Amino acid sequence: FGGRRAVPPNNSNAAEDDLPTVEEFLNVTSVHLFKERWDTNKVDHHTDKYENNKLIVRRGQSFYVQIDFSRPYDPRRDLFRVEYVIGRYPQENKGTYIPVPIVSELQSGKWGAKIVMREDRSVRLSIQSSPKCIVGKFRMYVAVWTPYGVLRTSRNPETDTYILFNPWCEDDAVYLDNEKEREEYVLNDIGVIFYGEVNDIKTRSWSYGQFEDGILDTCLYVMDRAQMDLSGRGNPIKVSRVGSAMVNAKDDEGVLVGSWDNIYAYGVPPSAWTGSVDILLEYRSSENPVRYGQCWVFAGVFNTFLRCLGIPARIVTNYFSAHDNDANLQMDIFLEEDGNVNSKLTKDSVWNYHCWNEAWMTRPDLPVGFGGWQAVDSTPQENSDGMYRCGPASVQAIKHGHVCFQFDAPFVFAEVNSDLIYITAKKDGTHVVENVDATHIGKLIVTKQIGGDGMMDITDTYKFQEGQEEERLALETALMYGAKKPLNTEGVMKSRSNVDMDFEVENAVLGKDFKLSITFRNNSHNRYTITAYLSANITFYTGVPKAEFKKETFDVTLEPLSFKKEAVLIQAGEYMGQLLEQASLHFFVTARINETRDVLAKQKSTVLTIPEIIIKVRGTQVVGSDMTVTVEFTNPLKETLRNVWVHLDGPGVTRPMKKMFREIRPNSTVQWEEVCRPWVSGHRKLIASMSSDSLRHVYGELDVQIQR
Amino acid sequence: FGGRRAVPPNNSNAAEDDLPTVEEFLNVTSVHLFKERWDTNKVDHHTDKYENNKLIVRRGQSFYVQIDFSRPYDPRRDLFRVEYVIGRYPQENKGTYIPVPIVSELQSGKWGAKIVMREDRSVRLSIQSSPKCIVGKFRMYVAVWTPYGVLRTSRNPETDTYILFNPWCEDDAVYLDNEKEREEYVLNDIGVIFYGEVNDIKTRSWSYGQFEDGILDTCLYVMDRAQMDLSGRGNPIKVSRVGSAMVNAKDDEGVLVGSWDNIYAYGVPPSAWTGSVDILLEYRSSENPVRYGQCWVFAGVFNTFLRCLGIPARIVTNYFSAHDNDANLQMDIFLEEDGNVNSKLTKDSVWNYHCWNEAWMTRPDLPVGFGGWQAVDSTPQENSDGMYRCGPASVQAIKHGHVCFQFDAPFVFAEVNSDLIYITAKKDGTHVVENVDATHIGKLIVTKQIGGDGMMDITDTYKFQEGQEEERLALETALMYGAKKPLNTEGVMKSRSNVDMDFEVENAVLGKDFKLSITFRNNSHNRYTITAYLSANITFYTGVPKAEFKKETFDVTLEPLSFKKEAVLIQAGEYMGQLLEQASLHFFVTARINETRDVLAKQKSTVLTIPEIIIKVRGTQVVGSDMTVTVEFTNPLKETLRNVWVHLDGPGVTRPMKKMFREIRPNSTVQWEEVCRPWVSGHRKLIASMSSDSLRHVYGELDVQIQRRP
Repeated sequence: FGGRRAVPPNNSNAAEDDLPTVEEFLNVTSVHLFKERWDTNKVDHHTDKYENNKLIVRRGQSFYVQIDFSRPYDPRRDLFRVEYVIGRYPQENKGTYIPVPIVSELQSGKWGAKIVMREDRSVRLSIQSSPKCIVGKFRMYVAVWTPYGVLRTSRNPETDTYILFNPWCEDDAVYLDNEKEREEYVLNDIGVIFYGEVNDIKTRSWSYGQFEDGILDTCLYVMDRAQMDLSGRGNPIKVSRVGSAMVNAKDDEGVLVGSWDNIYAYGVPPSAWTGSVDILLEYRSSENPVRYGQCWVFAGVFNTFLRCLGIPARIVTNYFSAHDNDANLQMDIFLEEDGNVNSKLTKDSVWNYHCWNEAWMTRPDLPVGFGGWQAVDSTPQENSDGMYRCGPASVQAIKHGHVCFQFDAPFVFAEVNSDLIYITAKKDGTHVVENVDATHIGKLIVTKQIGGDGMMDITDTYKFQEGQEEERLALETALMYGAKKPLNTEGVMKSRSNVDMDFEVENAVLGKDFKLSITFRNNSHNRYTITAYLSANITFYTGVPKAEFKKETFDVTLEPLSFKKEAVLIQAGEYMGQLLEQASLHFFVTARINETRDVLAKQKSTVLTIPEIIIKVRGTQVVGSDMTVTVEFTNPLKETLRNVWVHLDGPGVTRPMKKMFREIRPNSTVQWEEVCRPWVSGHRKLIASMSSDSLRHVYGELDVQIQR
Repeated sequence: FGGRRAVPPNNSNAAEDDLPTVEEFLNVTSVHLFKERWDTNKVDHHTDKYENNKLIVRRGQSFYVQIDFSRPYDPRRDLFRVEYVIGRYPQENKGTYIPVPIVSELQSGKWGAKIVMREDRSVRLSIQSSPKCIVGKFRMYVAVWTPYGVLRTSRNPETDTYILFNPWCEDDAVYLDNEKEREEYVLNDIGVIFYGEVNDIKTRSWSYGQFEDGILDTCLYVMDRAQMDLSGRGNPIKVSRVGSAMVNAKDDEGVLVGSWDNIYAYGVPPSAWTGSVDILLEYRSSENPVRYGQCWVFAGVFNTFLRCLGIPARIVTNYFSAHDNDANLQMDIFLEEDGNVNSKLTKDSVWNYHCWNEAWMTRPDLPVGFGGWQAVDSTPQENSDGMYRCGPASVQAIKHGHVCFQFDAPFVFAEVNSDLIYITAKKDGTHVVENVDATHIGKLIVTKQIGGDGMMDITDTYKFQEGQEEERLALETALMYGAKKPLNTEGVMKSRSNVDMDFEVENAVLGKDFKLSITFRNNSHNRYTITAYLSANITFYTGVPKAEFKKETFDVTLEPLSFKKEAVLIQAGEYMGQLLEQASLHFFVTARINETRDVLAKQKSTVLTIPEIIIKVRGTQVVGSDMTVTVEFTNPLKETLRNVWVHLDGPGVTRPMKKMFREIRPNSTVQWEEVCRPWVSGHRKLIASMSSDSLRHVYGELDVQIQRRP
């Protein structure tokens, strides 16, 4: 029936059919998967770290199982085979129903088994899985082909077996050829998210926690909620392409609700989150989108999803990101007739930093050469389909402008290759392009280094160094495939009468004043008069201004070779009042060389140094033994913070925790003593954060070393 | 009455027409090029080492010049421009006539001279060349505008200016972004060529000598000989493409005439050469192809040509090399039914090693992603054009199998990716495919390291690791574009009943004996019988055999789970009698599994270790001072060597020299002392070679540090 299709879609790893026990000789008393987390199997499969009771193993690699019989296995007349099935509608044709046959010799990526030793009643087999196997939780049944009918085992929940990707197996589409890379990109459950701005790069630890109790199952849960076809779950392109779309909630849909309002009335403010665990568990339990996440939060969660299933993944930060670009390689900045920054239209904003992920895999859907790191960005933005995550887009294709190859490459290409165009919004409704900035746009792309907590400059992966031939070509190539530069930048724009002008912003602290030094370097043998303008705005990290806080203006003169340094002083009581969550200010320093009428423009942004939370541990750093932990946060502002949430986190040390303090008087210090009883050995981190209805985006971490 | 085209073709850099001296009174008195080898132009341009009087500069980078006039330059009403010309038929629109406009600012990308200092009568200019400028020797003039026409300087050879490629300039196609690479790949005039065979890698020094007196000019003559269009000489692609085709003399036209017969009667044996200088110089003087070279020699000479012009280049040795393929990805080995190697037609051999060049350049003719190193092989072979050099083929396209992108890619692809196919030529005229060896060809690809004389493995730039997924798809895309697998290994080869046969081989020196150990190992729980055969040939380094010095047979019995090792001693008496120039030896060890009918084939090659020449310097190692050199050669044979020639070279230390010895008694020792007076200091190197009739391909090198003259 259902003229649509013979058997209904097999899309729930949770739905299960029960295979018939009896459609005759030999019957299995017991099956012995050599589970145990210190045992050969999990260990050799690099799955020993999952807090999981069932056997977890990796596709394309063998494992041992011992089947116990009612009487010696007799190789002459006795015949049996293992079965692996998934979904409510297996179909051997589709990979959901898999019969492992007892064979002589195991060969290249082909399901198979070998009696590796047989004794009184027990055969120890070495079963191998196919490197293209589907990823999920399978059911195992041992069948015996009696001449009358096949009689198989019963539904035994204790034999459920998970099969994950295997970055270690050379035939797996997700194979990382380096061990160091595999520990970092797959095995590490802690990571670092780089934020702030290029000149003042800040960092913060995040608990990926892929091995934490219940994550594996919820990742499977995610795909089910996505009705993801089971035969697709063994393909990296689709897992990631589908997973990435569930991360951000489209009303009731995905995992996290996005929010960039400095309030966060009904959820946990994005800045609060210490890791993924907290979020995924809440999702599963609630079966509803978690309240409030933002760009680096979406990447943190998605990175858990990839590393848990076994796909090599990493979080990347782009400095000065052209998100919401619609494939335009030009961001507009509108100027006033005189030269001041116009604000009627200057709605487009660059992000101080933007976080997206990179997943490792091959691309057999593309020419050979585009495999490796694929950029996937769960933070939606309009693409060909309409406001969705973007990618996988091959980084290597991004780099050379082959934006015609799939998964939204152009929208991820324009994020790191746009030109700033400064235009004059004249009177007669006309516009004139003054100057163009081709270098602000994707200054630094960074990711946590394999070594430890340092940053790693991966900029050259997405782009070539400026002025070199290829760079001009890559850009001109992307333009052939749909990327657009609408404002013809006719010919040249400026010359600056070779008047140079920069300006450093002394990185201050919350509440402190700081100076903003402006600099003109007259390189010519002439005298020029300049009317430079200063516009300082309070902005969200996305670059959306909340209000302009200081708008000074300078007449300055540069005689032939007159290098003249002008200086402003930003006053604490001036910004302190309207500051937003990340404490970033943005400045616009435009200018007009009155002689030639060369508008000069530069902009930068700065973040106010908010200070660390202090975590200190007293006690015995030994697994299974109490350890006391102290989080100490000192209210830096001279104002009282109210309803202060402090969060302690640490994979292997504690389940994420929260506590509240009604208030914290100005300049006061609070203390939180919490005992943790670890279960993981080695290098671990405690992670902390603080959020109050006033200030937030404060963190702290400590690397403790534990043993047994 | 010249209807083909209006202006004849401008194809010689050596030809010059004369520019009219007339068609106001600011006449130039003289011109000052700051072209002393210590001066700032040659030094800032990295052309300080170049035994050349004239100014040598590089595209896209400014250099200082100074003109003196008869009466002070008045900017308000004086007009003049420096002009640079090439060939007998210059033309502005064809970039062979360059009127340098006196700008007020150096425009990035175009020609323009900026006035730097003006101090009375003299104007000191800062001239800037276009990074896409034609490479060659231009003529310089100063034109002074006059209401009644144009006033121009006379022909002045003193001012002839050379413009070359610029690896240091970012707008240049030839731009290498790492200083140390620019050093190795461009300024280094000494190089090492790797040879022998995969697991006994021999090395020898080769003198590129790109800076020696006269080479630069010889390079320009190579292009004139080819009648290469001047407008095209600023193109690394066209340059290497045209340059490469002149190395192998296709009858009269060309630098070298290759010969591989081991006799080399009427010329110089290819193993005697010490570097390129000797060859290129012999070529211009005679104006005819130089007698005898083989692949590594072709690669050496062409390396000089490249580096000397300014295009980064390096020599690459490929290990088991499938030359002369026809874009075919399979190599035929013909068995008998017994298992013996049939030589009825098993005419295709894999070269022990093959040398080719790599030029660093951009590939604006292909999609972005194909710039970098491009292989160019001046050893002809049949491509779509018909028995020519192959390349430039981009090494990324190759590693990726994107072999549809220009400059003979499938042919270079196949040199490094062939499969060995063992086929049985059944007596009824039928053939069976027994075994297929996918990992023999292109085992290792090496090149001299950036640091010093070491070896660097560049294997993974040509291929992905044999075994992974990306390695398969590459191969399959190669098949989508012209590479072919004639035979179809029809789902079979499999594990030949689980019997691993292998054979290690030691390696002695000429005159010594050695032995082989064939190790058959039964990995199954069964008794097995095997009939093995050993074919032991004497080969030319290109695999071409001259004779089978030994033929064996064994019958073995492999009990369940066991090992077995047949050892065989090669008496130095069989091979010594008929060894070839490079002391190469090849072994085939085939073997049939009686019960399963499974065929096990394995082949390896061996070069015999030859004792080196010893070089000894004595005296003061200083620029200008005399230095005594000693070449000591020990005839490792038991016959009297007749007509022995010893060669000495060392760019910057000596012009290459050769000396003869009518004969040399058994095991004896012969020595030569030649005094040398270096003119270049720092780390130098002497290189020597010996060739006789009976023996050749023996070398020697010595690094020396010449301190400077106070």
